[PDB]
Amino acid sequence: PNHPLWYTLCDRYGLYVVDEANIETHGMVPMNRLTDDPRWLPAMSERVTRMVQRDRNHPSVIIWSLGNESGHGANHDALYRWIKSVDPSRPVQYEGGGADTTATDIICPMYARVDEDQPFPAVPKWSIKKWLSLPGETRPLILCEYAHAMGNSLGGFAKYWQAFRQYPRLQGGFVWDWVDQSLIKYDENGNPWSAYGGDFGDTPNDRQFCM
Amino acid sequence: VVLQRRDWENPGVTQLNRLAAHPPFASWRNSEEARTDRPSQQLRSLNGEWRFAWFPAPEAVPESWLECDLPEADTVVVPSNWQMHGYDAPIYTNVTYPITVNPPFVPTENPTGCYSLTFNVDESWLQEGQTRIIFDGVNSAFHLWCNGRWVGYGQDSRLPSEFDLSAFLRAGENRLAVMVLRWSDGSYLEDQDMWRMSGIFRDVSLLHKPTTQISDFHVATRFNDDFSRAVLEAEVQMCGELRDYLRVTVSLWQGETQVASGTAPFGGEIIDERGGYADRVTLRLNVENPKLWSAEIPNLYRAVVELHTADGTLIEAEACDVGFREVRIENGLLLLNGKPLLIRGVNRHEHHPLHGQVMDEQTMVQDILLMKQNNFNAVRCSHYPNHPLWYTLCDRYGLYVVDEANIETHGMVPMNRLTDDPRWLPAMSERVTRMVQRDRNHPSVIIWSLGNESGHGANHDALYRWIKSVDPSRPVQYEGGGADTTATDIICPMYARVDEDQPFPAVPKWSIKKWLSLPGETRPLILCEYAHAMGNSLGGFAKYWQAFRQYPRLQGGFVWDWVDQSLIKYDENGNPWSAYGGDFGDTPNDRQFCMNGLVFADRTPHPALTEAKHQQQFFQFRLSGQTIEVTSEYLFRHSDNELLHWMVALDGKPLASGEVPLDVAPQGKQLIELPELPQPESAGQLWLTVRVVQPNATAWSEAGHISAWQQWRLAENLSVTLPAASHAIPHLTTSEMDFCIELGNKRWQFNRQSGFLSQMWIGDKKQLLTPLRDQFTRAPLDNDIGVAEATRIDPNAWVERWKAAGHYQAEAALLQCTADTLADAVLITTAHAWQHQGKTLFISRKTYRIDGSGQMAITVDVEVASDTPHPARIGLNCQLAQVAERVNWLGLGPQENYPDRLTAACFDRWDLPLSDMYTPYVFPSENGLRCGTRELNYGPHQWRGDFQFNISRYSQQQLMETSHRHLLHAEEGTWLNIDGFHMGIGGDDSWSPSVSAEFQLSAGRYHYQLVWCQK
Amino acid sequence: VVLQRRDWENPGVTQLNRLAAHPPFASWRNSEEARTDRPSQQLRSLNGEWRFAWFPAPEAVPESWLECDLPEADTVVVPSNWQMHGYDAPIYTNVTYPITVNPPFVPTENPTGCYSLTFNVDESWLQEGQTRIIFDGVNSAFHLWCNGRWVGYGQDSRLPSEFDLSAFLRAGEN
Ligand SMILES: O=C1O[C@H](CO)[C@H](O)[C@H](O)[C@H]1O
Ligand SMILES: [Mg+2]
Ligand SMILES: [Mg+2]
Ligand SMILES: [Mg+2]
Ligand SMILES: [Mg+2]
Ligand code: NA
Ligand code: NA
Ligand code: NA
Ligand code: NA
Ligand code: NA
Ligand code: NA
Repeated sequence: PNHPLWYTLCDRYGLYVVDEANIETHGMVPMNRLTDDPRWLPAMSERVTRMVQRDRNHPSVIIWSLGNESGHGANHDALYRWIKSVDPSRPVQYEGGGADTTATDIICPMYARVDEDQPFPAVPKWSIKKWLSLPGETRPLILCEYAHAMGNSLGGFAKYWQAFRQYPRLQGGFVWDWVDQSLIKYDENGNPWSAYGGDFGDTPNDRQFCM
Repeated sequence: VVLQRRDWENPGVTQLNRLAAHPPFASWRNSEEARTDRPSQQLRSLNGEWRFAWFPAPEAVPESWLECDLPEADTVVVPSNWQMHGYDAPIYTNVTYPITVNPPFVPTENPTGCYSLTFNVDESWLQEGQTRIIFDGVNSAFHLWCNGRWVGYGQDSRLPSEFDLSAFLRAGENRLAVMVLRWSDGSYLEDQDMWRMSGIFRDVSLLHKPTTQISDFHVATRFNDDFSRAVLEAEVQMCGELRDYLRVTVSLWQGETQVASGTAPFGGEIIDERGGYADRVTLRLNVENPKLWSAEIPNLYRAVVELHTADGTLIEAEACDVGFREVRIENGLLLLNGKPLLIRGVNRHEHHPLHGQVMDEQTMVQDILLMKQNNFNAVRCSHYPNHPLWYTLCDRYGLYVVDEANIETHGMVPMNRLTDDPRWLPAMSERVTRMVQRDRNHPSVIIWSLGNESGHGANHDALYRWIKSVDPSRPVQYEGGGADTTATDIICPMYARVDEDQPFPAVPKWSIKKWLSLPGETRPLILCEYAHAMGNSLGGFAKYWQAFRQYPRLQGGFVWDWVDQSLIKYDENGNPWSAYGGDFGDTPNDRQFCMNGLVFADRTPHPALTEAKHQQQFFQFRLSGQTIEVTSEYLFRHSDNELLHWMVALDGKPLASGEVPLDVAPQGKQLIELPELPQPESAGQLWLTVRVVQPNATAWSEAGHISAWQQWRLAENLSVTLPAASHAIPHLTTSEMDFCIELGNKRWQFNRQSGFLSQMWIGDKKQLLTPLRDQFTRAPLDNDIGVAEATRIDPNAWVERWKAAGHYQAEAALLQCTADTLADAVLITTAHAWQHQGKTLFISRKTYRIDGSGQMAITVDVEVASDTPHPARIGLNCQLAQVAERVNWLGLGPQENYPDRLTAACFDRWDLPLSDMYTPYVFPSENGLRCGTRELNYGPHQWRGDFQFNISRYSQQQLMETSHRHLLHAEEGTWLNIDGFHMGIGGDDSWSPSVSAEFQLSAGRYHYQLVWCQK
Repeated sequence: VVLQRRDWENPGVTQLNRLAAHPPFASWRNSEEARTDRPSQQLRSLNGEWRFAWFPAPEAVPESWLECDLPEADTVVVPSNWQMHGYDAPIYTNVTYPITVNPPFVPTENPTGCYSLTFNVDESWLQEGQTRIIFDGVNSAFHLWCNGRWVGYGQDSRLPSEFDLSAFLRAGEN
């Protein structure tokens, strides 16, 4: 959840908002180790419930999200259902555990390609055009993340938009991401420079992947 | 720290340092011992003699108790509820919380139970591995100290709390200190309609496990379409150091025969982008033609889970019983192994009249046997997870179980105040999740329940979904918020009636037949509670069963309930008596509303049990001519322990009998042709009685067990022959005060002031202590009283309406009293009016005809004002001077039966001791009635007609004036109530009018006739 | 008690004495100001200069700090991240946790920021009603004291934690 003013500004300027719970357990092995554990259901619940209690009157918020990169656990299903019961006015999405689980109203993959399948075991990223028409699938598809804008990037961005326009159920996506997470440091002369991972003696680190 | 944090007034803290929940463990170190389910040396019972001190609050607990035994402490047996040892009072309240409703706070005065044990721990237990303590049941919260050092905290009175003691214990003597709080924030989730007690009331144990251990295992069975093939899937989780040489073997056993086995190293399949569970393994075993588990045939296998090294050294083994069965809902029907269930259920609390809420195997087995013997196949754990042994017994004996979370918030306003609150989601979640974690491997558990009477909140929906995700093998039900919410797979109302709607705002109780077909509704309907068996009850039970059999999607229900929650107290002479709410000085309380059982607290049956047994029979009968058609309602078993016996009797006199083997497939039919019947020249009604008898003993029944019965009327021969012509004629004498009639040594006296038969003589012995008078009232049944809370009086209740109309105070006014002499008899004609405040309620017109054979023919015609509430009965009563040993009748029996509860009763000649004609309901009321009676014999007296009767040492007046059965005193002689007509007893619930219209005495004009003579 | 319970190494304790969550409040006492979304006198910002001291672990925090300003403390702007003031290093890691994966435990060396502020309250607030404090964002957990008395505890770095200060406030400087 963002600084409260963000939602006010989005209400007044006009932007659609996906409001997302502060739950990411990416470093766990496997990713759902905590989210499938009932001992962690109380801690997770508060991150979801208190967001909804805070932000439910904002028109700019059109979709709730259960968090990010926390696999798919039973706690996700429980909290999906909580939100659906408390606030029928907004769909609930969540990408974890393969982007199309029982914890999401929207097929919401990250970096699924337009035509090319990525058949990873357990959590495949199908071509977005293929994904829609998988046996029994009826849901809209909106990428929670796509077109990774790291440095000299956005190659093939036009491919997504052509597909988005041609396929009714391909309803767009969210670019990753808006702003370089660089920090300012100063050299011997006091002149500013842009710093990334590792530049503060921080180790282990992931270098420029923050930008 | 403990006192400062007040963890018992914080629903955010339900535990501190508590270990994860899991299925029952024993840490066997020998594979064979796991296979055979023999006691494990690694699982130590700490049950027995503990030290105990009571305190008014945790603030009153002395510090020295943490390190040293208190001299003022006593030595008591554990497990126990401290109320049962007399330390304070057990409280009976239904809805209203026993504490002020101020969540999450509890009273400053909070009864505290200080438990301690000094005990030895062996050397070997601390050299290696993990030693944990397990508290199966502590009511309602507790802190734990080991050797003076604080260990942890626990809540939820009905699930085990476990703590690691490895770093706390020492070789030699150790001391545990357990501070048990009666009230906690947990109490807000424990508002069940039952005795409010506290203490360490379930087992305490030590369990030693290796550091490298089996920490969890789940067993699933899936099938093909015709159940001829199965896969057993066993997920195994470990704790400790993962090593490449580690292996798990899961073996499956049918007795001594290994049917399947699989071995694998640790490492599950990839589940997401980060990989899989390195600390888990899933074994899949193929099983051909598995023996399937049901309540009908509880086939069990044994699964053994071995943690071992590659080279073959056993580290440890865990094990469970496995029942191969599938539970699913399909096309609106609850299916078991592909077949639609008919739930013959009962709700059962954990209650013992001496030990309170402490359970034992003997009581558990007694209950199961009595249940199965009375045609029950299912139990609901009202309203909490049970003692772990209960599930083992239900697995092995064969009962379908609804396992229910320990969540009830009935006293909240509104009911969902806590359950719709996300602050209470954590505490609720633990009560659901930890139950599923514990009980998921039991085949007997077929349905999960989210609790009871907590309204419908978003927390229910969240937890409904959690269970569906974690365990797809079992439907989830929950009744709160109108019985058909989004948090339930089954329409599961409580006390919804068969035909009658009860359209309460927001939470209506529709007719069950109507409920199924509401626009858009597709789910099965099984009542979580029905036919409230409080005192003289179960009227209309047959109506439910007729509906269940007719409607595919009406799949039965659970009766409320199994056993009266009465407690033993002792009088001045040390004699035990049955007590209820308020008898312990507990106030406020809800009196007798804790006694709703089909059986008494000591497991003696109430009469209603036989009605249940009859209606729940597994064989159905039809008669056409001389053909009996037997239909089996079993889904799986053939009738391979069943013989059908038949008998034809003429007014109780045996004329022909026989026996035929039953060979009926499940759901099949068998036709039995009756042989040529002799034609009785004597007058009277021929009756056919059939019974299904089990010739062979079983685990649950004796040889000769009767499981089903039915009766039909056959040919009747009406009497057209004249009675032997008399020549003696009775002699009438008229005085100012009396009409006197004499014949031989017999005298009849009619009081001319009252217009009643005031006395009869046989020789010099008077026959009456009170005159023969009309009676239109009964000592109110619990159903007539119609209260569920002691504070709430319902003006609509039958007793309130009868009282307000003046029924109990109505005075007989003489309208007519005349005497006439006939050619062979004397005729007395009488008329009376019963009035209240100038309103004529009833008019009774009678003739008494006394003929030369000494028979007194009584003809009664009654008018009942159409605007007065319908009377409880229309009959006569008198106090006979005689006490006699036996009561002999030709009518429905042998047990107590009422108009809306007489299907179990059979027409025959019955002979019982007098005391059996009284039913000792703990709260006294009208009782012991027998209907459809044509002849009654008692001492020198015989009554003939078509009537209902009761006979006993207790007057209706004494019964209505006495609150407890032990306070009843036998009156002089014998009170006889003989009714032409008696109102139904009802019982669809016990807190509103529940007698169906067809059983109300509403006709306005009634006719009955009796003959009184000397035998 | 605070150091003994280790609430920051227990997922069963995510808060102590925290008020219920709710939509944005301002408690306007004038309907027209509520309509036009004008500043409310009942909603006060405590943003600005606070006193701050950095410690390597919570065990290193002196008891004296509960009632007395540490002579070694600096004046800093709040809101802020203390890495941006240079007290310790910000860490950029993608997937791998910045701490050893050992739930629910965290490193013994756990950087601790000790913030304080002395402030006065309108006399009318001391007379009636309920004064609460609102922390819109504290990363990642915190205990709170008011006038040397423990108030409560909160977790989740991205939602407001709110506590009732009514029974803690005094006349003059708090
Ligand atoms: O509604 C109910 O009926 C019963 C009445 O005795 C008892 O209170 C049960 O616990 C409750 O579920
Ligand atoms: Mg608590
Ligand atoms: Mg209740
Ligand atoms: Mg019958
Ligand atoms: Mg914590
Ligand atoms: Na589109
Ligand atoms: Na990145
Ligand atoms: Na049915
Ligand atoms: Na009851
Ligand atoms: Na047979
Ligand atoms: Na009575």
